[PDB]
Amino acid sequence: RQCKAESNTFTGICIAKPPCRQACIREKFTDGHCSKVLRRCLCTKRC
Amino acid sequence: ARQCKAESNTFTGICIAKPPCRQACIREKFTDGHCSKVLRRCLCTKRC
Ligand SMILES: [Cl-]
Repeated sequence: RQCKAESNTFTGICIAKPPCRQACIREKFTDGHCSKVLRRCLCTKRC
Repeated sequence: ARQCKAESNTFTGICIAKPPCRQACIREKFTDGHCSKVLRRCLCTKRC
């Protein structure tokens, strides 16, 4: 399934998706997106 | 370790107390499950 983990490297509030995604790519995930409410950066990968 | 989270595929209704979410999540072959703190979703957890 699609598994998520908060990014270990992304700092600040998650406004834009692209920075979050880039952080998540750098830590071997497939994507990254901002979370629903708290605007955390979630990295996603098939699991 | 690197905990990964995925919303339960079988848990229905809102998630308040851990045990039923944890049961469904183990039943989906995850390691554990817990209620999310804002949206009260049942999130399954496994090492990823
Ligand atoms: Cl249930």
